[PDB]
Amino acid sequence: VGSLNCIVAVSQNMGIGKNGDLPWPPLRNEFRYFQRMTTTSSVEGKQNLVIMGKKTWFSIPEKNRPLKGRINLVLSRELKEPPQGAHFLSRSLDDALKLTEQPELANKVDMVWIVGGSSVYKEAMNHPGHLKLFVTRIMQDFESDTFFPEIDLEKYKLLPEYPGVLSDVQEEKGIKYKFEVYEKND
Ligand SMILES: NC(=O)C1=CN([C@@H]2O[C@H](COP(=O)(O)OP(=O)(O)OC[C@H]3O[C@@H](n4cnc5c(N)ncnc54)[C@H](OP(=O)(O)O)[C@@H]3O)[C@@H](O)[C@H]2O)C=CC1
Ligand SMILES: *[C][C@@]1(*)=C(*)(*)(*)(S[C@]2(*)=[C][C]=C(F)C(F)=C2(*)(*)F*)[S@@](*)(*)C2(*)(*)(*)=C1(*)(*)[C@](*)([N])=N(*)C(*)(*)([N]*)=[N@@]2(*)*
Repeated sequence: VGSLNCIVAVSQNMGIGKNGDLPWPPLRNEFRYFQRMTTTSSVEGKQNLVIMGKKTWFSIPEKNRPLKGRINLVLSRELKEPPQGAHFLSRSLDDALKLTEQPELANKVDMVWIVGGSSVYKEAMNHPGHLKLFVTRIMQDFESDTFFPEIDLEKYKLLPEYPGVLSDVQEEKGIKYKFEVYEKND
């Protein structure tokens, strides 16, 4: 198993969700970027694992579930089996990560991507180790009910560039946004 990474899109006021959807109208090229970065392996014959919470799973349009070409694992302590379409179910972040180190998965998984929501991100971000955050900055305020945890800039360094990631400002439907990558190692 290779890298651990978080990926999120976040408004200026730290917003990630509202009423079970995103705070902003759909940005196709943002979703396209998410799909590309999560799906692309850097190895041959291995797949990336995506780890998400239960509400994140059900916020994905059913036609896009499971996220194709990735191993989809959902976190929940209430569910007793993976949701229709999902692959694995785990009861904690330690267990999903322990689970990747099984003979079954260990030589099948390249990257592991945590794709939301707030509690999964907070635990990973505050756990010692090598972790990168792929953060799309949505360059305005949007009314939100679910937020991204604080990024401690003393530990996470914004990288000045990264392969396969545009640095420049983008715009779709009158909303400007920008792709960033952060890295810690502690
Ligand atoms: N802008 C973006 O990049 C993103 C946006 N979103 C949006 O954000 C909001 C969804 O986020 P949020 O409410 O934070 O929900 P989550 O996706 O984190 O789901 C929360 C549920 O997941 C289960 N859960 C979460 N963490 C764990 C864990 N570590 N171990 C076991 N179970 C866990 C619990 O379910 P149970 O109670 O069954 O134990 C909890 O009630 C939605 O609006 C969504 O559309 C989601 C991802 C990214
Ligand atoms: C979690 C998420 C988004 S929600 C979402 C993802 C995939 C999909 F096919 C959908 F239909 C959908 F609504 S969009 C997004 C993210 C994350 N975690 N990161 C980024 N950059 N973008």
